[PDB]
Amino acid sequence: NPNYCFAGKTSSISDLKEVPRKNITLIRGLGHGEVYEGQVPLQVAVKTLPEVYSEQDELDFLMEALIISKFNHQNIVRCIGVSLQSLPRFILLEFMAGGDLKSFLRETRPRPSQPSSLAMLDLLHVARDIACGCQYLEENHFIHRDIAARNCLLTCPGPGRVAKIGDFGMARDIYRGGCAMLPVKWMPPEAFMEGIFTSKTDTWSFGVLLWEIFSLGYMPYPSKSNQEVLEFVTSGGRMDPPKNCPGPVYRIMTQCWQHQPEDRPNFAIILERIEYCTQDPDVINTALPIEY
Ligand SMILES: C[C@H]1Oc2cc(cnc2N)-c2c(nn(C)c2C#N)CN(C)C(=O)c2ccc(F)cc21
Repeated sequence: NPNYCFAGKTSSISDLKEVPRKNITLIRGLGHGEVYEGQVPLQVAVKTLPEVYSEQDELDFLMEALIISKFNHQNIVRCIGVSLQSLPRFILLEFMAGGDLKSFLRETRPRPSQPSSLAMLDLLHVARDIACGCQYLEENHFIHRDIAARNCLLTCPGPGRVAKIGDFGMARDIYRGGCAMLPVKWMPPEAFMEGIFTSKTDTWSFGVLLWEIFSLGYMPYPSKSNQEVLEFVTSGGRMDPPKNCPGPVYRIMTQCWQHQPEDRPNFAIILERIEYCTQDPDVINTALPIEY
Protein backbone atom coordinates (compact mmCIF):
# COMPACT_ATOMS: atom_id res chain seq x y z
CA ASN A 1 0.00 0.00 0.00
CA PRO A 2 1.18 3.53 -0.99
CA ASN A 3 2.86 5.99 1.39
CA TYR A 4 2.30 9.73 1.79
CA CYS A 5 4.63 12.43 3.11
CA PHE A 6 3.32 15.69 4.60
CA ALA A 7 5.28 18.08 6.77
CA GLY A 8 8.03 15.90 8.19
CA LYS A 9 6.04 12.67 8.52
CA THR A 10 5.47 9.75 6.15
CA SER A 11 2.15 7.94 6.54
CA SER A 12 0.46 4.80 5.24
CA ILE A 13 -3.07 3.43 4.85
CA SER A 14 -2.43 1.50 8.06
CA ASP A 15 -2.37 4.89 9.76
CA LEU A 16 -5.95 5.74 8.78
CA LYS A 17 -8.44 5.40 11.63
CA GLU A 18 -10.61 2.44 10.66
CA VAL A 19 -14.18 2.82 11.89
CA PRO A 20 -16.16 -0.42 12.24
CA ARG A 21 -18.75 -0.62 9.47
CA LYS A 22 -21.40 -1.66 12.00
CA ASN A 23 -21.12 1.71 13.75
CA ILE A 24 -21.93 3.65 10.57
CA THR A 25 -25.48 4.50 9.47
CA LEU A 26 -26.37 6.19 6.16
CA ILE A 27 -29.15 8.77 6.49
CA ARG A 28 -29.66 10.46 3.12
CA GLY A 29 -28.01 11.39 -0.16
CA LEU A 30 -26.32 14.79 -0.29
CA GLY A 31 -25.69 15.31 -3.99
CA HIS A 32 -23.44 12.39 -4.90
CA GLY A 33 -18.81 8.70 -6.41
CA GLU A 34 -21.74 9.17 -4.04
CA VAL A 35 -21.91 11.20 -0.83
CA TYR A 36 -24.21 10.61 2.14
CA GLU A 37 -25.11 12.16 5.44
CA GLY A 38 -24.16 9.56 8.03
CA GLN A 39 -23.99 8.82 11.75
CA VAL A 40 -21.13 7.11 13.58
CA PRO A 41 -23.76 9.89 17.76
CA LEU A 42 -21.34 11.78 15.51
CA GLN A 43 -22.78 13.35 12.35
CA VAL A 44 -20.58 12.74 9.31
CA ALA A 45 -20.45 13.01 5.55
CA VAL A 46 -19.79 9.65 3.90
CA LYS A 47 -17.74 9.68 0.70
CA THR A 48 -18.07 6.33 -1.05
CA LEU A 49 -16.02 4.47 -3.63
CA PRO A 50 -18.32 2.75 -6.15
CA GLU A 51 -17.50 -0.96 -6.28
CA VAL A 52 -17.65 -0.74 -10.08
CA TYR A 53 -14.46 1.34 -10.07
CA SER A 54 -11.06 0.00 -11.13
CA GLU A 55 -7.66 -0.32 -9.43
CA GLN A 56 -6.39 3.23 -9.94
CA ASP A 57 -9.72 4.53 -8.63
CA GLU A 58 -9.24 2.59 -5.39
CA LEU A 59 -5.74 3.99 -4.95
CA ASP A 60 -6.81 7.57 -5.67
CA PHE A 61 -9.71 7.27 -3.21
CA LEU A 62 -7.29 5.92 -0.62
CA MET A 63 -4.62 8.58 -1.18
CA GLU A 64 -7.23 11.31 -0.72
CA ALA A 65 -8.10 9.94 2.73
CA LEU A 66 -4.41 9.98 3.69
CA ILE A 67 -3.98 13.54 2.46
CA ILE A 68 -6.98 14.98 4.30
CA SER A 69 -6.19 13.00 7.48
CA LYS A 70 -2.72 14.55 7.77
CA PHE A 71 -3.92 18.17 7.71
CA ASN A 72 -4.66 19.99 10.97
CA HIS A 73 -6.33 23.33 10.28
CA GLN A 74 -9.72 24.90 11.01
CA ASN A 75 -10.36 25.82 7.36
CA ILE A 76 -9.68 22.36 6.01
CA VAL A 77 -12.38 19.71 6.43
CA ARG A 78 -11.62 17.06 9.06
CA CYS A 79 -11.43 13.36 8.28
CA ILE A 80 -13.23 11.43 11.03
CA GLY A 81 -11.84 8.16 9.74
CA VAL A 82 -12.40 5.50 7.11
CA SER A 83 -14.22 2.21 6.65
CA LEU A 84 -12.02 0.30 4.22
CA GLN A 85 -12.54 -3.28 5.38
CA SER A 86 -16.05 -3.46 3.94
CA LEU A 87 -17.50 -2.61 0.52
CA PRO A 88 -18.24 -0.06 -0.65
CA ARG A 89 -15.25 1.69 0.94
CA PHE A 90 -16.11 4.77 3.04
CA ILE A 91 -14.28 7.96 3.86
CA LEU A 92 -15.82 9.78 6.82
CA LEU A 93 -15.63 13.57 6.77
CA GLU A 94 -16.67 16.49 8.93
CA PHE A 95 -20.31 17.17 8.06
CA MET A 96 -20.69 20.59 6.46
CA ALA A 97 -24.40 21.38 6.56
CA GLY A 98 -24.01 24.47 4.41
CA GLY A 99 -22.97 22.37 1.42
CA ASP A 100 -20.55 23.45 -1.30
CA LEU A 101 -19.76 27.13 -1.75
CA LYS A 102 -20.79 27.46 -5.41
CA SER A 103 -24.28 26.05 -4.81
CA PHE A 104 -24.64 28.15 -1.65
CA LEU A 105 -23.76 31.41 -3.41
CA ARG A 106 -26.20 30.69 -6.23
CA GLU A 107 -29.06 29.59 -3.98
CA THR A 108 -28.49 32.34 -1.43
CA ARG A 109 -28.29 35.28 -3.85
CA PRO A 110 -30.25 38.27 -2.50
CA ARG A 111 -33.75 38.38 -3.97
CA PRO A 112 -36.90 40.52 -3.72
CA SER A 113 -38.02 38.04 -1.05
CA GLN A 114 -34.59 37.78 0.61
CA PRO A 115 -32.99 41.19 -0.09
CA SER A 116 -30.88 40.88 3.05
CA SER A 117 -29.86 37.22 2.68
CA LEU A 118 -26.17 37.97 2.07
CA ALA A 119 -23.99 41.04 2.57
CA MET A 120 -20.49 42.04 1.48
CA LEU A 121 -19.00 41.17 4.88
CA ASP A 122 -20.33 37.60 4.56
CA LEU A 123 -18.45 37.22 1.26
CA LEU A 124 -15.28 38.70 2.75
CA HIS A 125 -15.45 36.25 5.64
CA VAL A 126 -15.78 33.30 3.26
CA ALA A 127 -12.78 34.61 1.28
CA ARG A 128 -10.77 35.08 4.47
CA ASP A 129 -11.61 31.55 5.65
CA ILE A 130 -10.40 29.91 2.45
CA ALA A 131 -7.35 32.19 2.27
CA CYS A 132 -6.43 31.06 5.78
CA GLY A 133 -6.72 27.47 4.58
CA CYS A 134 -4.56 28.26 1.55
CA GLN A 135 -1.99 29.97 3.76
CA TYR A 136 -1.70 26.82 5.90
CA LEU A 137 -1.18 24.70 2.78
CA GLU A 138 1.40 27.18 1.44
CA GLU A 139 3.42 27.28 4.65
CA ASN A 140 3.37 23.48 4.61
CA HIS A 141 4.52 23.32 0.97
CA PHE A 142 1.31 21.71 -0.27
CA ILE A 143 -0.05 22.82 -3.64
CA HIS A 144 -3.78 22.32 -4.02
CA ARG A 145 -4.01 22.83 -7.81
CA ASP A 146 -7.81 23.15 -7.87
CA ILE A 147 -8.85 26.05 -5.62
CA ALA A 148 -12.42 26.84 -6.67
CA ALA A 149 -15.87 27.38 -5.17
CA ARG A 150 -17.00 23.85 -6.08
CA ASN A 151 -14.25 22.49 -3.82
CA CYS A 152 -15.13 24.55 -0.73
CA LEU A 153 -17.75 23.71 1.91
CA LEU A 154 -19.68 25.67 4.55
CA THR A 155 -20.32 24.58 8.15
CA CYS A 156 -23.87 25.96 8.02
CA PRO A 157 -26.23 28.14 5.90
CA GLY A 158 -26.61 30.83 8.55
CA PRO A 159 -24.46 33.79 9.71
CA GLY A 160 -22.02 31.76 11.82
CA ARG A 161 -20.79 29.86 8.78
CA VAL A 162 -17.17 28.82 8.30
CA ALA A 163 -15.79 28.03 4.84
CA LYS A 164 -13.30 25.19 4.45
CA ILE A 165 -11.46 23.48 1.62
CA GLY A 166 -13.23 20.16 1.19
CA ASP A 167 -11.85 18.42 -1.88
CA PHE A 168 -8.25 17.37 -2.58
CA GLY A 169 -8.75 15.14 -5.61
CA MET A 170 -6.53 17.07 -8.03
CA ALA A 171 -3.53 17.19 -5.69
CA ARG A 172 -4.19 13.47 -5.22
CA ASP A 173 -4.13 12.71 -8.95
CA ILE A 174 -0.85 14.56 -9.52
CA TYR A 175 0.46 12.72 -6.46
CA ARG A 176 -0.77 9.38 -7.84
CA GLY A 177 -7.32 12.16 -16.96
CA GLY A 178 -8.50 14.47 -19.71
CA CYS A 179 -7.81 17.87 -21.24
CA ALA A 180 -11.48 18.87 -21.45
CA MET A 181 -11.65 18.15 -17.71
CA LEU A 182 -8.72 20.33 -16.64
CA PRO A 183 -9.91 23.38 -14.68
CA VAL A 184 -8.20 25.72 -17.14
CA LYS A 185 -10.39 28.66 -16.07
CA TRP A 186 -8.74 28.52 -12.64
CA MET A 187 -5.17 28.06 -13.93
CA PRO A 188 -2.32 30.56 -14.52
CA PRO A 189 -0.39 30.56 -17.84
CA GLU A 190 2.71 28.72 -16.63
CA ALA A 191 0.44 25.98 -15.27
CA PHE A 192 -1.62 25.26 -18.38
CA MET A 193 1.27 25.96 -20.77
CA GLU A 194 4.27 24.43 -18.97
CA GLY A 195 2.66 22.21 -16.36
CA ILE A 196 4.54 24.24 -13.77
CA PHE A 197 2.84 24.36 -10.38
CA THR A 198 3.98 26.36 -7.34
CA SER A 199 2.36 28.08 -4.36
CA LYS A 200 1.76 30.91 -6.82
CA THR A 201 -0.44 28.54 -8.81
CA ASP A 202 -2.88 28.55 -5.90
CA THR A 203 -2.68 32.35 -5.68
CA TRP A 204 -3.97 32.70 -9.25
CA SER A 205 -6.73 30.18 -8.62
CA PHE A 206 -7.71 31.99 -5.44
CA GLY A 207 -8.13 35.14 -7.49
CA VAL A 208 -10.65 33.29 -9.63
CA LEU A 209 -12.39 31.95 -6.50
CA LEU A 210 -12.65 35.56 -5.30
CA TRP A 211 -14.42 36.41 -8.56
CA GLU A 212 -16.73 33.42 -8.09
CA ILE A 213 -17.56 34.62 -4.58
CA PHE A 214 -18.22 38.25 -5.39
CA SER A 215 -20.16 37.38 -8.55
CA LEU A 216 -22.29 35.19 -6.27
CA GLY A 217 -21.55 31.91 -8.00
CA TYR A 218 -21.21 32.71 -11.70
CA MET A 219 -19.02 30.57 -13.92
CA PRO A 220 -15.71 32.40 -14.57
CA TYR A 221 -15.18 34.00 -18.00
CA PRO A 222 -18.90 34.04 -18.86
CA SER A 223 -19.59 32.75 -22.37
CA LYS A 224 -15.97 31.78 -23.06
CA SER A 225 -14.95 28.18 -23.67
CA ASN A 226 -11.83 26.66 -22.12
CA GLN A 227 -9.75 27.16 -25.27
CA GLU A 228 -10.95 30.75 -25.60
CA VAL A 229 -10.01 31.46 -21.98
CA LEU A 230 -6.59 29.93 -22.61
CA GLU A 231 -5.94 32.31 -25.52
CA PHE A 232 -7.56 35.23 -23.66
CA VAL A 233 -5.45 34.85 -20.50
CA THR A 234 -2.25 34.14 -22.43
CA SER A 235 -2.75 37.41 -24.31
CA GLY A 236 -3.15 39.45 -21.12
CA GLY A 237 -6.94 39.29 -20.91
CA ARG A 238 -8.53 39.32 -17.44
CA MET A 239 -12.11 39.22 -16.11
CA ASP A 240 -13.97 42.46 -15.40
CA PRO A 241 -15.15 43.16 -11.82
CA PRO A 242 -18.21 41.21 -10.71
CA LYS A 243 -21.33 43.37 -10.57
CA ASN A 244 -21.13 45.89 -7.69
CA CYS A 245 -17.70 44.60 -6.66
CA PRO A 246 -15.73 47.11 -4.54
CA GLY A 247 -12.50 48.32 -6.11
CA PRO A 248 -10.35 47.14 -3.18
CA VAL A 249 -11.67 43.60 -3.69
CA TYR A 250 -11.20 43.65 -7.48
CA ARG A 251 -7.65 44.87 -6.83
CA ILE A 252 -6.87 41.70 -4.91
CA MET A 253 -8.14 39.65 -7.85
CA THR A 254 -6.01 41.52 -10.38
CA GLN A 255 -2.93 41.09 -8.18
CA CYS A 256 -3.55 37.33 -7.96
CA TRP A 257 -3.72 37.33 -11.78
CA GLN A 258 -0.34 38.93 -12.48
CA HIS A 259 1.29 37.19 -15.44
CA GLN A 260 4.58 36.46 -13.66
CA PRO A 261 4.19 34.22 -10.59
CA GLU A 262 6.80 36.26 -8.71
CA ASP A 263 4.60 39.36 -9.08
CA ARG A 264 1.61 37.70 -7.39
CA PRO A 265 1.05 37.97 -3.60
CA ASN A 266 1.55 35.05 -1.22
CA PHE A 267 -1.39 34.19 1.02
CA ALA A 268 -0.09 36.13 4.00
CA ILE A 269 -0.35 39.28 1.88
CA ILE A 270 -3.71 38.23 0.48
CA LEU A 271 -5.02 37.79 4.04
CA GLU A 272 -3.75 41.25 4.99
CA ARG A 273 -5.54 42.83 2.03
CA ILE A 274 -8.77 40.95 2.72
CA GLU A 275 -8.60 42.12 6.33
CA TYR A 276 -8.17 45.73 5.22
CA CYS A 277 -11.25 45.34 3.01
CA THR A 278 -13.32 44.17 5.99
CA GLN A 279 -12.23 47.31 7.86
CA ASP A 280 -13.31 49.70 5.13
CA PRO A 281 -16.91 50.90 5.66
CA ASP A 282 -17.19 51.83 2.00
CA VAL A 283 -16.43 48.23 1.03
CA ILE A 284 -18.70 46.40 3.45
CA ASN A 285 -21.57 48.88 3.17
CA THR A 286 -21.70 48.23 -0.58
CA ALA A 287 -25.01 46.66 -1.59
CA LEU A 288 -24.99 43.35 -3.43
CA PRO A 289 -27.02 43.12 -6.66
CA ILE A 290 -30.54 41.77 -6.19
CA GLU A 291 -31.50 39.60 -9.15
CA TYR A 292 -35.14 39.94 -10.21
C1 LIG B 1 -16.97 15.00 -0.23
C2 LIG B 1 -18.10 16.03 -0.04
O1 LIG B 1 -18.13 16.33 1.41
C3 LIG B 1 -19.20 17.00 2.01
C4 LIG B 1 -20.36 17.46 1.34
C5 LIG B 1 -21.43 18.14 1.97
C6 LIG B 1 -21.25 18.34 3.35
N1 LIG B 1 -20.14 17.91 4.06
C7 LIG B 1 -19.13 17.25 3.40
N2 LIG B 1 -18.00 16.84 4.14
C8 LIG B 1 -22.60 18.60 1.15
C9 LIG B 1 -22.68 18.91 -0.28
N3 LIG B 1 -23.90 19.29 -0.65
N4 LIG B 1 -24.63 19.25 0.47
C10 LIG B 1 -26.03 19.62 0.39
C11 LIG B 1 -23.92 18.85 1.59
C12 LIG B 1 -24.52 18.74 2.89
N5 LIG B 1 -25.00 18.68 3.94
C13 LIG B 1 -21.62 18.87 -1.38
N6 LIG B 1 -21.35 17.53 -2.01
C14 LIG B 1 -22.52 16.71 -2.38
C15 LIG B 1 -20.05 16.97 -2.30
O2 LIG B 1 -19.87 15.87 -2.82
C16 LIG B 1 -18.79 17.72 -1.97
C17 LIG B 1 -18.52 18.90 -2.74
C18 LIG B 1 -17.36 19.67 -2.50
C19 LIG B 1 -16.47 19.27 -1.49
F1 LIG B 1 -15.37 20.01 -1.27
C20 LIG B 1 -16.70 18.11 -0.71
C21 LIG B 1 -17.87 17.29 -0.92
